[PDB]
Amino acid sequence: MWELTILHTNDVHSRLEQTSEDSSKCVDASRCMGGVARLFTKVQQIRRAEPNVLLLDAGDQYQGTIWFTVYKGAEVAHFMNALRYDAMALGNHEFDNGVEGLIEPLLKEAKFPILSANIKAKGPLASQISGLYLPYKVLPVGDEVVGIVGYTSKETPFLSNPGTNLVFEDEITALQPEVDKLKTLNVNKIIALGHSGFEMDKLIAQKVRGVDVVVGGHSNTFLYTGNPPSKEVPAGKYPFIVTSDDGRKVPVVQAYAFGKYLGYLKIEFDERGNVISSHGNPILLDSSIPEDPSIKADINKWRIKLDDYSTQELGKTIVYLDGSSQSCRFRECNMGNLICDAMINNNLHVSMCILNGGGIRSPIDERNDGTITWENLAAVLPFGGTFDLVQLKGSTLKKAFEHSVHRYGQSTGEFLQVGGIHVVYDLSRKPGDRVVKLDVLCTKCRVPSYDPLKMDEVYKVILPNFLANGGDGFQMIKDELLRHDSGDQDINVVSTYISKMKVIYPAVEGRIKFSLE
Amino acid sequence: MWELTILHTNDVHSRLEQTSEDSSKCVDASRCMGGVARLFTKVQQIRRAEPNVLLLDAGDQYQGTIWFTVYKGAEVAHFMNALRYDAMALGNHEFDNGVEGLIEPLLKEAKFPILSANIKAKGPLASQISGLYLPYKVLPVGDEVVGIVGYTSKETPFLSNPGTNLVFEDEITALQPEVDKLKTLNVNKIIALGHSGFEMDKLIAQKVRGVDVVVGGHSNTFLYTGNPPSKEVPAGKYPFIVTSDDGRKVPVVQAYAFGKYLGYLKIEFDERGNVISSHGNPILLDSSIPEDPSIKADINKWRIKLDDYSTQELGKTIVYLDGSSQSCRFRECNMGNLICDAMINNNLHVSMCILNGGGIRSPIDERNDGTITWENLAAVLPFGGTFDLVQLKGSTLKKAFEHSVHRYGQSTGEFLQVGGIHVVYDLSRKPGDRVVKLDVLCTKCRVPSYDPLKMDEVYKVILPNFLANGGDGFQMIKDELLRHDSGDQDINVVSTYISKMKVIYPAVEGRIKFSLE
Ligand SMILES: Nc1nc(N)c2ncn([C@@H]3O[C@H](COP(=O)(O)CP(=O)(O)O)[C@@H](O)[C@H]3O)c2n1
Ligand SMILES: Nc1nc(N)c2ncn([C@@H]3O[C@H](COP(=O)(O)CP(=O)(O)O)[C@@H](O)[C@H]3O)c2n1
Ligand SMILES: [Zn+2]
Ligand SMILES: [Zn+2]
Ligand SMILES: [Zn+2]
Ligand SMILES: [Zn+2]
Repeated sequence: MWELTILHTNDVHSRLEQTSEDSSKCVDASRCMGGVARLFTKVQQIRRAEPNVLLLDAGDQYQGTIWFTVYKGAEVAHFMNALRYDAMALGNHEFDNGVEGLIEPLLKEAKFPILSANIKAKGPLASQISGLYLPYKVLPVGDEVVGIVGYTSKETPFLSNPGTNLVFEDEITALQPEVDKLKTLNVNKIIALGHSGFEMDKLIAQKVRGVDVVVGGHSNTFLYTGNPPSKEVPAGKYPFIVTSDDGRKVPVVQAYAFGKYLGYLKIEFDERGNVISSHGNPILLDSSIPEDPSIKADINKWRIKLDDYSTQELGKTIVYLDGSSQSCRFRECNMGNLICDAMINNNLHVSMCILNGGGIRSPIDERNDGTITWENLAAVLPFGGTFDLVQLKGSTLKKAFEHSVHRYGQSTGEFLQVGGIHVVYDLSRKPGDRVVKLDVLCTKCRVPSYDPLKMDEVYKVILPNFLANGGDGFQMIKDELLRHDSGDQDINVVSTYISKMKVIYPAVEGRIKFSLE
Repeated sequence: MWELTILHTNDVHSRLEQTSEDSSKCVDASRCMGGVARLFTKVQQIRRAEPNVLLLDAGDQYQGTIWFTVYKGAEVAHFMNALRYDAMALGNHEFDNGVEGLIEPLLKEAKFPILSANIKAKGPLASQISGLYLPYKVLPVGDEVVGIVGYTSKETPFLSNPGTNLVFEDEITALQPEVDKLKTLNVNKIIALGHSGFEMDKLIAQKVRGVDVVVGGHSNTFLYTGNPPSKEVPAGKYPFIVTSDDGRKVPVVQAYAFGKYLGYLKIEFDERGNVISSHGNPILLDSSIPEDPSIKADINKWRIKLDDYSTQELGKTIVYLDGSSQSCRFRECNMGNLICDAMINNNLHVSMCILNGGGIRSPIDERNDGTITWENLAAVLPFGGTFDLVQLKGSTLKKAFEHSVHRYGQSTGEFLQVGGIHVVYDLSRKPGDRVVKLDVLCTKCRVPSYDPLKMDEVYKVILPNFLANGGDGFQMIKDELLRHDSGDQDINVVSTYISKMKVIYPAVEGRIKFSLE
């Protein structure tokens, strides 16, 4: 009777300009995808056709490319406003530059509500931040109203830098009272829009009474009903139907990441706000959808300040630097090896390296005459961390390599890329006993060679400060390390190594392997 | 009744200054060995004690260090004359700089006979070279005379550059008539002094009638009776006794190489020149034997011209660069990998490398604050060849890798050191079927990885010109190659790569492996 068209995106990660098929920098414009200008054309095409439409963003617009390194969120605000988003949920990467880095660039400049019900501000901050983000928003859609209630990952204090003032409550505990409040105001059509991952989105649908639809992000999930249009493999059907505890069929959606797909769900409601049915599929923002001229011309104006990073050629590559999550979080990926070889070459003392696959966040292409610029490296290592030195026991590395594949097969970034280590896993074995072989490049030896790792011996390892501090559940490294020394800036390490090598050709050479039985 | 003390050396290879235990450049003088000054002290110590003494050299004084690169044989002559050698046999490395490079520096300036019965000069050369080298020499030792008859490897035309004018006959065919001639002149005490290897030395003793003793070289053989004094493992007892076809016990000797040992054999003869018995052992020229002051002061005068190569620091190494024959001809050695990584880095197109272990002729030490100079690299790659590019079929590389271990276990230089290749051998299998696995770094692929070698596919390989031309029995490469392009000078390739890397740490990382069963 009353149809609503929800449009949505998540984990856009500063991909304001059209990208390549792999979400890295665009070279061949004839086959490029995504970008805010192309997203605007589909959005308007839909707005003309459908009278009741909501554009919503389910978190992580911050951090990803040189755009955010330079504009620090002012670009997210300006272009999201230009596209006319109806609402947005806070994701963990909105806190990467502290609470000040979220407040000044985005919250003050955004012309649309920013939502998160489970973030409670306490102490001195509570007074300034009040009203700049809300737990919900009752938005008028035509003759009707739709309630939108936000949620952010409760893991944000560990994953980002939100500070001691913000308290991140359980998603389901904080959402139910805001939903019950919306229902008491006869707001019967209600959407849960947040950033906690597909598993938490599925629990929110199941447990939170009243929630009619769940838009979400954080897990880069791709759902699709039928034959998909690109290389992304669907995790389930679009929408993913969750039968609630109160027998209600609740649809759950996600639109992959990098602004490559525009999520699209048509929900058909009745008079009492019940969902009769729904259907849709994420729309591939490919070359067939033209970029809007007004937006593309405005992107080109903002691009001028970023071209000082695009000018300097750091080196050259005669191979595809596979810095994708589908390789780096599952197998040995040549980007992981390159970064580990630059890490080891930087300090040289130390021969071993361990790098989390989730820290490698973009590939680099070889087809632009193989050139590598600061802009390419700014997408691979956008966090600006440091490659620190740590002294570790053999049992601590064994425990780390066991953590590296404890929940293998979920696209989790804890999978380790290595240098100076030869590891062999057996996924048939139980979690905590999957490392069958682990040889390491000896230090106390005249001719280095790969000998078995000994539990009672001490080894020096160069790794990101994220891992040294316990990130990605690597609590054993933080607790059991014997020494920790702060290293150089991650981009400056790989940038120096590339200029030293001039031409690079990293390969997948058997540092990580998997056994049959 | 009449005792003769034969003293001898072989494969000295321009080690005029004292060396390290591994025969590379001397750093810690307190534990150094060999050198012409130290060799002179033992030689004179013996000459005082024994009245009937012969110092003889069984070939390969040419090529090995910066001394020969600069002085081109003038140093061999001057210092061999200073030590007062009684005779010398021509080895294949005496022909490395052509016949002119043997004539002018050495043959004309030597004050002792130079011998080789199996080299016959023909055409225009025969007239100039006549008399500058002899097939034999009847030397007066006290009241007696000893005949010395020479022999050079019949493989010299392939191993060196003696030119089309010199003909190299079979050792045994050319020696018998010169021995029979010496016997007709009642020369009953006769020594075979040559350069063909321990196997040919053993056949010369067995087959050539009349030869009482066989001094030799070419195989770097170490013989020793009892507990040896250093890291060299004896191939047999000193002397190695050969029972001849005519029931005569013939002793066979060799004194390792690099002037590290002074070979010493006491032969007790009767009145008719028959060998009653013999005994001895190679003397380790270690720190306990002092270097003669007069000679050391004369070495220091000649060293002044060589110090322009010792000044420039090319790079630095934090690992022992194992460029020894005991590793590089038997297993994967880190010097082989370094050279193959410099070869691949030079041309970069091409990802694979094959380098013969015999072409790596000296290690480099890490204890001199890790510094690497042109003098260090001049000992590893003294031949000044070129690393050429070749297009090869998969079956041609399979045949090459099968040749690499066809006669494994004889310290032959045909063993291949590789880059961009992962090879696994099974020495239990028969010669020609010992390669069980052979993966290669793919070229026609976006992300290089190690995939099985395919017989019908074509691969590009960077290898020394020695191997491209069929050297070390690699006839299949010369015959079956599809393309061959001349590359850069070998020293200039590794010298450039070291300066690019600054600090290097090559390792033994599983490019070559051996299976159990
Ligand atoms: N090196 C390093 N430094 C950090 N500060 C950092 N923060 C997050 N990551 C990685 O990001 C991965 C998750 O990425 P994702 O699944 O695409 C979700 P989200 O990060 O976009 O919210 C984690 O598993 C970490 O490996 C870090 N990696
Ligand atoms: N690269 C390259 N270029 C060449 N021109 C050359 N000539 C000889 N060799 C190597 O030297 C090895 C033999 O060395 P050896 O046993 O110590 C006897 P000898 O060479 O001193 O007479 C061979 O097996 C070859 O690999 C070459 N290697
Ligand atoms: Zn994200
Ligand atoms: Zn996230
Ligand atoms: Zn030799
Ligand atoms: Zn020789």
